[PDB]
Amino acid sequence: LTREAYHRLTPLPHPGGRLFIKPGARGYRDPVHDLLQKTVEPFGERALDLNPGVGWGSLPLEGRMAVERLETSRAAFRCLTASGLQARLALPWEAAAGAYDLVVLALPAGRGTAYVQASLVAAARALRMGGRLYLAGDKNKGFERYFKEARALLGYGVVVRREGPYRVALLEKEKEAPPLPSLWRAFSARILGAEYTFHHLPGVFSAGKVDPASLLLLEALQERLGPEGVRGRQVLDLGAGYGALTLPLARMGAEVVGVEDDLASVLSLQKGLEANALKAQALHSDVDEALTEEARFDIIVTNPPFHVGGAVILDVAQAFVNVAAARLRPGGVFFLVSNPFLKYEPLLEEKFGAFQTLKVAEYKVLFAEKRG
Ligand SMILES: C[S@@+](CC[C@H](N)C(=O)[O-])C[C@H]1O[C@@H](n2cnc3c(N)ncnc32)[C@H](O)[C@@H]1O
Repeated sequence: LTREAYHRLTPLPHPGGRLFIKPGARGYRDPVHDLLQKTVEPFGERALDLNPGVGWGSLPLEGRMAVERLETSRAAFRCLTASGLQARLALPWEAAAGAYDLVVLALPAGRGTAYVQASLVAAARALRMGGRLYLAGDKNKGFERYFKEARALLGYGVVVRREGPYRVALLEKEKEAPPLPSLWRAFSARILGAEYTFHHLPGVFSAGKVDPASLLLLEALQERLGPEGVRGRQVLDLGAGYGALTLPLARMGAEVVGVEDDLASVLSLQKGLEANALKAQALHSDVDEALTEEARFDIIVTNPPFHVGGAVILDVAQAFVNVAAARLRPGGVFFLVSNPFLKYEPLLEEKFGAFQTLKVAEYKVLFAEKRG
């Protein structure tokens, strides 16, 4: 994929309408959301979708009742917006208590247990007494555990649809919901001789510790540019997360712009910056979507998303590289770290013309310079 291709929103047909989708946006051709779309039906007047994606799972409700959609992914939010579907940039747990009759929730299993449980409690709290919840999942990805946990929270609940390993359950709130568990976490770490206290919400990458790959990148960057090498320089951190790379670079004096697609991660970065008396731009953005057309940088760094145990570079990761090459000023430098299995070398060679390997250990740190 090219740049325009990655950022393009494409409308796909369905009976009675169209729905916009794009690379990097979850929700389409997803068995769980698909089963939901075949199962959900109206109940009451106010519905809430706590894991919208492109909005296919709860689409049957559109036009038949009021539907609120709390979306955390910017890529997905762009699609919902283009589709004309009511949606808010919001975390699942920001949902108003007891203000809904129906909640639709495709289990966000990929985000981890904490995120899932926060979403389950948010659903229980969002519903009025007697409210209904459609919970969908994969038996191979925790459905049974979470369904049982949802029953414990609400009371009544039974499976109402099955397809292969995919399931949809319907539950009713018969008991008062518990308060929201504390969701903020914080941990201290020493990076390149300095101390930092990172703060993060559920679902962030590498929760509770600085990822070894991120550390490797920073060590390689300092070795190549020096401890003052980024002072006063404009830096773009692709997929900033809670700031493993962002905070140290800001502390080193760089003018950093972090772009992150996940809202929970964006808020984590913002709290971290504040807590460490550091300043940087923490943008909620689908890759470089939030930037001006003219924005350019002196240094770009990234620890791109990846599939555990996979050997294929993800669409978003490829876009990170393409954007890096396009956003760097001539003479500017790009640092990328990844597991040994990913074939980034030919990609960098193609996009930059040449590249270098700065480190080869548990992870490999690749480097490239922008040619004018
Ligand atoms: C492997 S993590 C690393 C995060 C952080 N830089 C670190 O080193 O700990 C990759 C980051 O890319 C973010 N991401 C995924 N898709 C994205 C997208 N389309 N645009 C921007 N960021 C994205 C993920 O949410 C995650 O925060």
